[PDB]
Amino acid sequence: KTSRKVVIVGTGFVGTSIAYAMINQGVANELVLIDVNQEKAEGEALDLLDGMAWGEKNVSVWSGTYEECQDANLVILTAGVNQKPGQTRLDLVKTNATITRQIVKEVMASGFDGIFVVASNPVDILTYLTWQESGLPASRVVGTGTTLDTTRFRKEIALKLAVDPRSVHGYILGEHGDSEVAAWSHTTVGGKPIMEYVEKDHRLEENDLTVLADKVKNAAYEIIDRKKATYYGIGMSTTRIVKAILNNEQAVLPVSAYLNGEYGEEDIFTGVPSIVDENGVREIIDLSITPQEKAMFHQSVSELKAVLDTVRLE
Amino acid sequence: KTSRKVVIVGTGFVGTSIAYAMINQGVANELVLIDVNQEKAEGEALDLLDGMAWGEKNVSVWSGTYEECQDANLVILTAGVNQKPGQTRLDLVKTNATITRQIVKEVMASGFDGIFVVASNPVDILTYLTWQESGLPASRVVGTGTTLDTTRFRKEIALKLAVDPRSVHGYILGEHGDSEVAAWSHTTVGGKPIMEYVEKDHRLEENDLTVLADKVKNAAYEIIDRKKATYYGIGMSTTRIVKAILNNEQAVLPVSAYLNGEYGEEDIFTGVPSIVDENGVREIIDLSITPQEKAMFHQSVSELKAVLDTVRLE
Amino acid sequence: KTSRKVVIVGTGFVGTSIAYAMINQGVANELVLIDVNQEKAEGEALDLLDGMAWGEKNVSVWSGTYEECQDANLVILTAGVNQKPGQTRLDLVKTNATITRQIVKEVMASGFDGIFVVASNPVDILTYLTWQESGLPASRVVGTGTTLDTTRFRKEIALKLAVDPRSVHGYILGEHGDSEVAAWSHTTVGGKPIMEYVEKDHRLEENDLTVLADKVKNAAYEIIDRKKATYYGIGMSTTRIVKAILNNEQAVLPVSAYLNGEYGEEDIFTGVPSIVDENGVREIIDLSITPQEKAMFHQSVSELKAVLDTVRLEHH
Amino acid sequence: KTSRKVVIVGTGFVGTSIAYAMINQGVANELVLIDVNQEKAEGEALDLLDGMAWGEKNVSVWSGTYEECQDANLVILTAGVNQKPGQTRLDLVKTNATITRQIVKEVMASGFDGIFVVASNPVDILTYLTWQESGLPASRVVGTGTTLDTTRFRKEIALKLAVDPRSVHGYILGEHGDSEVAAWSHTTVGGKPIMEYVEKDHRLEENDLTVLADKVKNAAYEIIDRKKATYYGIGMSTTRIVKAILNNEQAVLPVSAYLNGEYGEEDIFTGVPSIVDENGVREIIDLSITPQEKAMFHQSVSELKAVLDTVRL
Ligand SMILES: NC(=O)c1ccc[n+]([C@@H]2O[C@H](COP(=O)([O-])OP(=O)(O)OC[C@H]3O[C@@H](n4cnc5c(N)ncnc54)[C@H](O)[C@@H]3O)[C@@H](O)[C@H]2O)c1
Ligand SMILES: NC(=O)c1ccc[n+]([C@@H]2O[C@H](COP(=O)([O-])OP(=O)(O)OC[C@H]3O[C@@H](n4cnc5c(N)ncnc54)[C@H](O)[C@@H]3O)[C@@H](O)[C@H]2O)c1
Ligand SMILES: NC(=O)c1ccc[n+]([C@@H]2O[C@H](COP(=O)([O-])OP(=O)(O)OC[C@H]3O[C@@H](n4cnc5c(N)ncnc54)[C@H](O)[C@@H]3O)[C@@H](O)[C@H]2O)c1
Ligand SMILES: NC(=O)c1ccc[n+]([C@@H]2O[C@H](COP(=O)([O-])OP(=O)(O)OC[C@H]3O[C@@H](n4cnc5c(N)ncnc54)[C@H](O)[C@@H]3O)[C@@H](O)[C@H]2O)c1
Ligand SMILES: O=P(O)(O)OC[C@H]1O[C@](O)(COP(=O)(O)O)[C@@H](O)[C@@H]1O
Ligand SMILES: O=P(O)(O)OC[C@H]1O[C@](O)(COP(=O)(O)O)[C@@H](O)[C@@H]1O
Repeated sequence: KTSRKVVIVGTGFVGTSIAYAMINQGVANELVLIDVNQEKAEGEALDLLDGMAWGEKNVSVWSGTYEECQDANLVILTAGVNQKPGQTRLDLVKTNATITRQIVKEVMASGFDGIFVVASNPVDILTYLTWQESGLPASRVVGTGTTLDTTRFRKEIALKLAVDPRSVHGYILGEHGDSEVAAWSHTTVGGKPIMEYVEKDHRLEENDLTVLADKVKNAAYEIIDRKKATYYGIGMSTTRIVKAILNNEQAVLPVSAYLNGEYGEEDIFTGVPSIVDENGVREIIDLSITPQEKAMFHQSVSELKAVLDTVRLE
Repeated sequence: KTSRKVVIVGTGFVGTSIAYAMINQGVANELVLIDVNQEKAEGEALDLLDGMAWGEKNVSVWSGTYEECQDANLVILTAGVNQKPGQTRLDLVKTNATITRQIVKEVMASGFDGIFVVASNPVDILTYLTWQESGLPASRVVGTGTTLDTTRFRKEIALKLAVDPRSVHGYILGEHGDSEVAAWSHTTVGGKPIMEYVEKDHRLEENDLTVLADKVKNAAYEIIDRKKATYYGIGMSTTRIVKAILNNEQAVLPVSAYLNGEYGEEDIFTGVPSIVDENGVREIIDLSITPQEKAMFHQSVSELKAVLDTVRLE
Repeated sequence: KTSRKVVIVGTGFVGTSIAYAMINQGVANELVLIDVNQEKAEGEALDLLDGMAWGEKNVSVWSGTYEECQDANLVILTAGVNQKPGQTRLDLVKTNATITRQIVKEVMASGFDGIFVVASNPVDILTYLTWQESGLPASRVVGTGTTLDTTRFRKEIALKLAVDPRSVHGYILGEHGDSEVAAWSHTTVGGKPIMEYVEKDHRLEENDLTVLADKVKNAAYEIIDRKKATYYGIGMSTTRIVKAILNNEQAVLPVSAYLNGEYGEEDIFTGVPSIVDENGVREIIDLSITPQEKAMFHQSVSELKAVLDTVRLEHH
Repeated sequence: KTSRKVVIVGTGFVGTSIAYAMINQGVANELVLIDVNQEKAEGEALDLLDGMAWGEKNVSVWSGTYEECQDANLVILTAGVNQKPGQTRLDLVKTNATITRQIVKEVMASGFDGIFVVASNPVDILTYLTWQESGLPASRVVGTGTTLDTTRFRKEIALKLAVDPRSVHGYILGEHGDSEVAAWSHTTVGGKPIMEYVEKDHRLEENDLTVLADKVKNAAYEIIDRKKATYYGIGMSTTRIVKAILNNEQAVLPVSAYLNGEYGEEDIFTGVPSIVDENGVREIIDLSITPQEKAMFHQSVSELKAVLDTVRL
């Protein structure tokens, strides 16, 4: 059986946007949608499958139970809940941590033995929990890490220099948030590193690097303020990841990888460039970032760890 | 200037789903988003452009004014209001008509000299008003017609026979509704006419054809019932039309075409197999459908004419 | 493992054209090239893999031994020899029959448990021998049948009507050659039967149908006369077949399928619309063609068996 | 008219491979094939169009005369000859130069007012001649430059590191040959510079970079040694360039761009990372390469000028 089967848990804005991006790109052969709200999951499957005759790939789409994970190649997790009046932000994390653990159990219980792709927030945390609960090797639990932040980073640079975003090569490291690292020292465009555009070409200036960096950090806020939520950007990032896994591409993507000394941190999943293939994450690419960039990464991972301890299971 | 520029007026579920489908399939090089709610339009443009680095094509996306329609290749109309508890189904058509008319006036005033793709409902009626208001040749105003019902029709057959939806060839003719015609006499799979499957192989029973036809007729209700609305099917159908035009494909699509005697009807836009190229609709394929199928088609157009008469400009 | 690996045996115009079509379409993830001419196979793999950085997919391409077939999903056969003076046109069929047969032996020896796609001519004949030698279910030995004739057929109709080839839906049935059947009774465009175009639309006339059917039958001669050989057309047909199998599309293609009564014939592989999936050919779609089209089909199959009996192995 | 028309002059292994790549990748809507041997051009048009029903896109393909260039968006030149017995390499260049100059004149005489993509070797030399003859802005004459050497350069690295070739980001600069520069200083994988792999991770040794550079420098010979000629690699490289122009991508490709100070050279077309859009080459990206690399680059551009001045108009 060469048929590729992907299960998407959670049929909200994110799950359905991922599914649609996958169908239009023709990435998988079978998409199973799972959601506590069975009617919603069915309504989505119906709608997503309607236009297939006009598509470039013949993808099967249907709503189902966890039994379907038994022979799935990979399971994408996006299921979660909203902020409820009467609960703190941490309360919410423990809630999504509980939900993610419940799902991970049902999935494993079906005899699933593929690869996990964690997209629900907070990704780094839930990725770590999925790892513990699943009992699977770290490399087979892939979080979305900083793929969205990285694509936004490239978008901003492309807009500034008027170049194809696919021609920008740089990354956003760490955990998504105020402490994410915009690794300018390791960002290039056509072979020319950003700091060369600055120092030697004088095409950009330090201030620009700061402005661009902030835009990435504030991207979710600007979007959420205008359309209530963000999901298209993440839909494409997740599909990119699934693509690299299913096609054993051995491509580099800044996903959530289990660190074991790289960047000077260990025992946590965070966003860093990594080689992705059919077995998950093969290895991390340890960039020799500047002391300022690394101190910012350390800080980023520190905050990550604080929260992780507040929910982590022994 | 080979860059293909498409403008999408209306940034709701339909317009953004068409945009997303286009981006992921890699159709068009420039997508301009326009909406009376300008903030929503920007939120969508920001979110839609965010993942372009992870895409298979470089598409520029941004929110703008009607002045962008000047050098645009084609404008997709999706704007309009939706049935509210406090109004009539005819009041709705009247409002959407007014909205579409005003929009077409702005577009034309921009200097736009391309092709119109009408996706907002009621499509056939609105397609007609866009034609009347633009002053353009009927072939330059292409409505989605029955592309959605047709891909739904093919889906149902695909599930029934366990074949590829794209390996099914037949159409839903006329106006979408309990009036639409399921052209069974001209539907084949792998060269075999449906009626051949019925009157020789006997794999299908007459009742099955009635059931499948009805599922196509209730598809939207089945979906709206579960997810408040439908948009993924139309996003793919519209993208298919846009792809055929931009690439001068000369392919057959059941879009809203101006009948001029075909099927025994005239002075009306409705869903029928048509050849689509870079100049819009070149011609209509006039299927020698059974007297029963034609009776239904006539009833579908009569209903269409009735409502239209209460809105026609002149 | 989700990595799709395909082996192409024989790196001539056809085999390399298929490889190039696959790379540019991004059909498989691993592409192994095998040829008796060791050096040629490597040279090809080198040139083919060279441009992968500018490709839309990351395909691994390399030349190897039949060992690679152990874990391959599909093995495409395109190996054979040309006409040798003093040799009969039938002697050649026997020669290629023993060549593909020997190859199938090597492949099965490696542990291969995938699907075969036979492209070397005569396709229906070699498909049969691969089935016999391989000892695999008929459904897992897929010959290109009339996919090439069918695509040419659609091209001619598309040219004549100024329509997208992908918008033409008809088939060429039987064995490629002087007896192939232009199944005009079951050919449509926009849902309209060609006969409706003729009889009711007066868009086409019976004479056109004859001229077009001959253009299909004489296509190879026409091209060979200008560029010595044909390979792009078949390259694209084989890739389509490959695409449908790996993706379990359940698509209809006129591949070489084992008949068991369909069309009134049995016990031979021949070109007919069939449902293709990840397990090869699932079932045949038996078209109720006219008696004239069926008489010609029967004729086509009869000549197929005549030659088949002069090379067929004793048992499967 | 949104239909994109491409004319390919020369229907040999290169021209036909490019057309096949474009068809399968679904680039362009009309492919016109022109060749002095009008029967061969017809035979290829027939064989190429034959499998369209099975394609991902609907591409029209036909053989024609230069009149087809009038409303063409892009014209690709692959026409040329190969060596013979006692024919100097300068003889080959001189004739392919006369052939290319004739062709361009025919194309321009047709009313053509689009972009030229020069894939016939010596590309840099012929690109310059095409530029001189046409009278079109230097930016509307795009040669394949080092796109092929660059994709080979990425392949070797990819093989060496076991990563996706599309994840490697480095370039070969100058003119193809023993003069070509393997700019290691500005090559990265996953954002990590090659020299970081050497100097810090130690995963790569100085020597390693030499072998690779040479595997790339000798790539052609190695292929011509086993299959008589090369075309699949150039077929894809050219399709990439064509796709970047037609879709106004603003992508960076090491095409043949008119230097005008960059890298310290001027009045010459050579391979350097440039930004490509619907108007051709918009600008060159002047990498700050190491003195060695720039010396090697200078060497390369110097040899090019020598030979150019012989057939230069
Ligand atoms: N990483 C990023 O860049 C990024 C960007 C945007 C959103 N997100 C995350 O995406 C997540 C999904 O929310 P959304 O935006 O898709 O809208 P959403 O909140 O409606 O999606 C949640 C869905 O999960 C389902 N669900 C909840 N609990 C369940 C359970 N126990 N089992 C099965 N299904 C259950 C709900 O019914 C709901 O449909 C959010 O938590 C958000 O933080 C991440
Ligand atoms: N043809 C089909 O098969 C099909 C299927 C489903 C829906 N539709 C139609 O497509 C249309 C899309 O709307 P929707 O479904 O996304 O609901 P929606 O509320 O999500 O989108 C409606 C958008 O139209 C915009 N709009 C309203 N008036 C406007 C004006 N005067 N100028 C500019 N923009 C304006 C609104 O701001 C809103 O964002 C609807 O009218 C719907 O009935 C068609
Ligand atoms: N079914 C169709 O529609 C269709 C159309 C065109 C061509 N074809 C067939 O495709 C086949 C391709 O042959 P070609 O055109 O590439 O000629 P070719 O000489 O270019 O390729 C033949 C290759 O087979 C290899 N070979 C021969 N014997 C071998 C063996 N025992 N093991 C491994 N390799 C060996 C040779 O080294 C040679 O490179 C032809 O036989 C032709 O009849 C089929
Ligand atoms: N850039 C690269 O990667 C690369 C690779 C190999 C060869 N080349 C060089 O570029 C050219 C590529 O052609 P090829 O390798 O396919 O060899 P080829 O013989 O297969 O193709 C050459 C074609 O040019 C045509 N031609 C010759 N003179 C012409 C004229 N006056 N008008 C129109 N057409 C004409 C011939 O008919 C022939 O079909 C060769 O001259 C070769 O030296 C470049
Ligand atoms: O810009 P280059 O170096 O020529 O390589 C282009 C490649 O860059 C990419 O954007 C990937 O770059 P990254 O490895 O940084 O993610 C691909 O989409 C594309 O194939
Ligand atoms: O022309 P239709 O009926 O709209 O369907 C178009 C389909 O026809 C195809 O060309 C397949 O035709 P066939 O089933 O006859 O082989 C597909 O490429 C495409 O999805």
